[PDB]
Amino acid sequence: TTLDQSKAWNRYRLPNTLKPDSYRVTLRPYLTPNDRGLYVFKGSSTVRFTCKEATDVIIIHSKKLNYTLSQGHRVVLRGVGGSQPPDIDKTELVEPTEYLVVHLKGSLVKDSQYEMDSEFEGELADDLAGFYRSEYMEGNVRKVVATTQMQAADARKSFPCFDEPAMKAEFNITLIHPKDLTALSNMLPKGPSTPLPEDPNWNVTEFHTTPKMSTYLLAFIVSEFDYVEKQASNGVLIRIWARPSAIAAGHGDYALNVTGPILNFFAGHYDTPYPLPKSDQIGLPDFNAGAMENWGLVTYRENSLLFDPLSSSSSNKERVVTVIAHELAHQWFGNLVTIEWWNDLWLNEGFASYVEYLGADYAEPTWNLKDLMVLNDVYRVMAVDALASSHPLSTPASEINTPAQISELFDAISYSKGASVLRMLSSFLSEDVFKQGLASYLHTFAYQNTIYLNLWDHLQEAVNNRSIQLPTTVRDIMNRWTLQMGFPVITVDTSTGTLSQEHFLLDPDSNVTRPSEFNYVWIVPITSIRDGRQQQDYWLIDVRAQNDLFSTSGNEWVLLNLNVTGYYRVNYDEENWRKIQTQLQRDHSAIPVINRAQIINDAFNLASAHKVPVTLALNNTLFLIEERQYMPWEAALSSLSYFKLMFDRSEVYGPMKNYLKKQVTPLFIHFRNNTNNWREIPENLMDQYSEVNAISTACSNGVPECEEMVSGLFKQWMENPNNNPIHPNLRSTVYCNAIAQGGEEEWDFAWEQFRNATLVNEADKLRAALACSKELWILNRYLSYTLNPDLIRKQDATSTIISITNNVIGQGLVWDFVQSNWKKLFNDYGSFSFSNLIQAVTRRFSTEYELQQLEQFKKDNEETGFGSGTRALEQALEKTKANIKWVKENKEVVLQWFTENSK
Ligand SMILES: *[C@@H]1O[C@H](CO)[C@@H](O[C@@H]2O[C@H](CO)[C@@H](O[C@@H]3O[C@H](CO[C@@H]4O[C@H](CO)[C@@H](O)[C@H](O)[C@@H]4O)[C@@H](O)[C@H](O[C@@H]4O[C@H](CO)[C@@H](O)[C@H](O)[C@@H]4O)[C@@H]3O)[C@H](O)[C@H]2NC(C)=O)[C@H](O)[C@H]1NC(C)=O
Ligand SMILES: *[C@@H]1O[C@H](CO)[C@@H](O[C@@H]2O[C@H](CO)[C@@H](O[C@@H]3O[C@H](CO[C@@H]4O[C@H](CO)[C@@H](O)[C@H](O)[C@@H]4O)[C@@H](O)[C@H](O)[C@@H]3O)[C@H](O)[C@H]2NC(C)=O)[C@H](O)[C@H]1NC(C)=O
Ligand SMILES: *[C@H]1O[C@H](CO)[C@@H](O[C@@H]2O[C@H](CO)[C@@H](O[C@@H]3O[C@H](CO[C@@H]4O[C@H](CO)[C@@H](O)[C@H](O)[C@@H]4O)[C@@H](O)[C@H](O)[C@@H]3O)[C@H](O)[C@H]2NC(C)=O)[C@H](O)[C@H]1NC(C)=O
Ligand SMILES: *[C@@H]1O[C@H](CO)[C@@H](O[C@@H]2O[C@H](CO)[C@@H](O[C@@H]3O[C@H](CO)[C@@H](O)[C@H](O)[C@@H]3O)[C@H](O)[C@H]2NC(C)=O)[C@H](O)[C@H]1NC(C)=O
Ligand SMILES: *[C@@H]1O[C@H](CO)[C@@H](O[C@@H]2O[C@H](CO)[C@@H](O)[C@H](O)[C@H]2NC(C)=O)[C@H](O)[C@H]1NC(C)=O
Ligand SMILES: *[C@@H]1O[C@H](CO)[C@@H](O[C@@H]2O[C@H](CO)[C@@H](O)[C@H](O)[C@H]2NC(C)=O)[C@H](O)[C@H]1NC(C)=O
Ligand SMILES: *[C@@H]1O[C@H](CO)[C@@H](O)[C@H](O)[C@H]1NC(C)=O
Ligand SMILES: *[C@@H]1O[C@H](CO)[C@@H](O)[C@H](O)[C@H]1NC(C)=O
Ligand SMILES: [Zn+2]
Repeated sequence: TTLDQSKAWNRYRLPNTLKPDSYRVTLRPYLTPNDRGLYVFKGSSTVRFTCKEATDVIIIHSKKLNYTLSQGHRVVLRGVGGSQPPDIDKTELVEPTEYLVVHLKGSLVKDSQYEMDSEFEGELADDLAGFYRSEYMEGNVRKVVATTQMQAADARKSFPCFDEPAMKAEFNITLIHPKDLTALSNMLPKGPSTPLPEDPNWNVTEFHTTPKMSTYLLAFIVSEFDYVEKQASNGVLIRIWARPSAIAAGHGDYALNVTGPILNFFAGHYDTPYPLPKSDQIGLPDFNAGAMENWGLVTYRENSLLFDPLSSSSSNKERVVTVIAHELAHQWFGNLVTIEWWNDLWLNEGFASYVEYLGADYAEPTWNLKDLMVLNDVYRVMAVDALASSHPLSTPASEINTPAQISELFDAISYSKGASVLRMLSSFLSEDVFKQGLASYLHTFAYQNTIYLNLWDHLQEAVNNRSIQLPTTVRDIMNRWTLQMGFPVITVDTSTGTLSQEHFLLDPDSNVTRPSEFNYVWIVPITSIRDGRQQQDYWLIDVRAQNDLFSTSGNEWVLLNLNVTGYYRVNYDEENWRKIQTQLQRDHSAIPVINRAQIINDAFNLASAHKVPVTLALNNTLFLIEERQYMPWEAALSSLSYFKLMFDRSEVYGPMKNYLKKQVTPLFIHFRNNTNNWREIPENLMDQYSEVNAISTACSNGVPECEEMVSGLFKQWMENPNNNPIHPNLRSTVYCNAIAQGGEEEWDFAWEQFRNATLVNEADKLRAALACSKELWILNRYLSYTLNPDLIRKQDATSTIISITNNVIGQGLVWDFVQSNWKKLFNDYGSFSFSNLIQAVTRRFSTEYELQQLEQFKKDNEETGFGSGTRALEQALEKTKANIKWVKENKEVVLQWFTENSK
């Protein structure tokens, strides 16, 4: 499986002998099939490169490209500035390393430039890689758009190139396309699209030269899309593309309104202007990758770019602002200054995942979006990073070579832990000094490439220049958070005022085998409060220490990690927990809203880790009966979802629902009178989210008044279908519960609304809600639909199946389905997420019978692998073993607790 490593063309990393300067690329997509039923694109290119060290071979990336021979060879070599290229000996293609290899009869000379001409063609496949095709239905008409996805190593699939991020170059892009179609790229066209002289049916669009940039950020799109535009004061043209009908109705308007302000924010937050003449953002009906930050032409999944104020919810709105903010952040951080190699992906994706909140907050200052990062990124990644199977943020460059190894880095660790760690960094340094660090870093390395130590250097300079006191260097502090996996749990003893830290692990029976330089002790910044008042900062530099900041006497209490800015969990002594609970009972508002969620989330997590009694966590939810903020409720609901997954098929679920029924009812009554009987929605975003959770928790836990009103609204809709009386914020929870309470009539109505849907946001809500039927035959019939591309789009297959197994009645149904035709499923679905299916179907597993079924599932499907889901299967087995143990230990205690507190 390994080729001769002594040969440069058998090594995954490019050699350092040749460095490109300028490319010219002409592409011509054919949007109709040929004789072999293949969509093909024709291409021609020229790469001008500099010989940095004398070499007798040209090694360049090439993937699935078929070359037209010219002058006897795959390629033609020319000189520039009087250089004399050697004759070509022969060319070959090396598939594993994805190289075009041009062997020369002599050596290129050092410092001299050369040009290589190539003429080729490739498949315009339905594969979402390189230059590919995307198909959607515009009514009964089948539309085809040629578009691109280069990240991380697929630029080489559209034209031959030195396809590594630090091989920056300039690109002259020309698109040959049908007459009535718009061509788009990174830069603006040099002029109006002109007819191809050989065939007026085609047009030629030549784009201006790009600045120095990485191949993975290139973009070519040919479509019949329309646009809304808006020109900013500083000259930057802002355009937004989508299907003509979607833009005609104004669904691109909101994205347009926020793009300007977001670009303005980043211009100031970075202290460098927007480096491009324009900003294109395009919404594609099909785009599994979510969004790609191509420089000047950012591609989005349609349902994340388009917005309809008459049917899209606030979450839909929040989705748009935050995603746009993320990708636009890359237009400086990532595109202007690019990573040296893929092992530093966490710095790029982590930074954008963090500042997406800052940008979006600028566009919508009334929302307080920044507060949501703790739930969305911090606690999300903490579930995965608290496992023995996690990995450090940073990876040695030499360990990331193959395309598969690169793809594995695009995970929750890189994004969410990357964001969390950087937010913590911007916290213990002043944000102002963090900004100052950013500014110099950007200016210094513009149009170039960096490793993460470069950013550390510039931040360190800002620290010295601003005279910010730290326990040690920025480098040494951050090493604790990048070189080793996981995060600490800080246990506080408020009697002695001593702090203690250790590697936090969700599984009490975990087996960490990955060694660490520091042996899992961190240098950690501690912000804290006492009786609502914030104290002086502290630095924990050892396993254990003492300070009077964490000592208490009498009725006073303390709390660590203000607003959860630090990437760690906190535990307290029994005495301190009691005072905090008493504070929550007396006046919970005295504790920051984020920290109220912390108290709950940490407690439930520490409970699973055998660090607090499970009854403690449950006690930390008692105050929720008078809690009206969204965040603390959401945190408890998220943690109790595990309890639901463990107990919703047992005797425990009864008292559990009765408890949640007791806690949420006053909140439900409140919103009922607050919104004046659901006539209005709150003006504050959090309150809007809070109301939705209240209604959602009320109905699923059996409060009568909620059940009556959701089915009442839905029947009212069934009578006025073209006049949906249900506010968008409430649609998912109302559709679902009404479908659950009703039967065939409701389901068929919802199904027809889904089939006729012209708004993707609405169709997504219907798809999920349809899985809420309590009729087994209906769910069974729905299951058969999920594999039919005419009924359910393949990109929505897994999620629709997943939504079905979320239903208790669908659990055994889907699990039987997975066991029955896995062999047919692994063959006849590509990009079907077996990983998510395996995880979703095994979440409920808590018995020895389920484990043995899963153990047999693995054995029965040995010779036919599990592919991308192979890893999820091993984690499901370990999780199942953990669940069996947890259930047998907490079943009695939890049943008793829910019973006592349901009265
Ligand atoms: C991708 O696209 C870029 C941008 O268009 C191309 O770069 C251009 O390439 C042109 C063709 O070689 C260049 O034209 C030449 O410019 C020479 C002057 O060079 C200076 O360039 C700097 C900027 O780098 C300016 O500040 C100076 O003011 C000058 O413009 C001329 O001397 C040269 O002379 C011509 O030679 C031709 C040869 O046939 C004669 O026919 C003609 O009569 C005339 O004597 C010529 O005009 C151009 O400078 C250059 N533009 C820039 C800004 O770099 C890349 O070549 C493209 N890449 C690929 C691989 O195709
Ligand atoms: C650049 O060159 C590469 C390498 O040659 C091309 O890749 C090749 O693509 C073809 C599809 O056109 C693959 O062919 C196979 O097709 C069968 C199914 O179709 C079959 O058609 C033949 C007649 O040609 C019949 O005799 C058979 O009964 C059958 O109907 C399918 O079973 C295979 O899975 C495969 O798709 C071929 O495998 C593939 N070659 C390699 C080695 O990758 C590529 O198309 C070309 N690019 C362009 C732009 O044409
Ligand atoms: C969170 O921590 C625990 C969670 O359970 C709570 O402790 C509970 O506090 C109440 C306070 O009223 C205790 O009630 C007491 O119970 C005794 C009798 O003991 C009982 O005996 C029967 C058998 O006869 C057992 O089945 C019970 O388990 C219990 O041992 C009775 O005289 C009074 O009702 C007395 O108040 C309750 O026992 C206790 N739960 C436990 C430990 O089982 C705690 O309050 C809560 N903290 C909060 C509210 O924030
Ligand atoms: C995208 O941004 C545009 C531009 O701001 C928004 O359009 C504008 O929306 C406002 C608020 O509804 C409208 O204000 C109105 O002004 C009139 C006076 O002209 C006043 O009588 C009304 O009471 C109201 O306040 C304004 O007409 C409108 N401007 C344009 C260009 O039509 C739009 O709302 C934004 N779109 C989205 C979905 O965010
Ligand atoms: C492709 O080229 C043709 C010919 O230049 C363009 O057709 C012109 O389009 C403009 C704007 O719509 C019309 O006002 C002219 O009458 C057309 N010129 C003719 C008839 O020769 C066409 O616009 C180009 N396609 C694109 C991408 O717009
Ligand atoms: C902790 O986070 C809270 C938000 O959960 C912050 O409270 C906001 O602070 C900003 C400062 O500009 C005010 O404009 C907002 O009105 C506050 N929101 C609310 C609803 O209180 C708070 O600043 C943070 N505390 C610290 C010091 O870290
Ligand atoms: C940086 O700090 C130094 C003093 O430490 C001083 O020159 C001035 O305050 C700042 N200006 C720069 C960038 O030198
Ligand atoms: C969907 O739209 C078509 C075209 O108007 C119509 O015939 C059909 O009844 C619609 N389906 C329903 C029942 O919503
Ligand atoms: Zn990103």
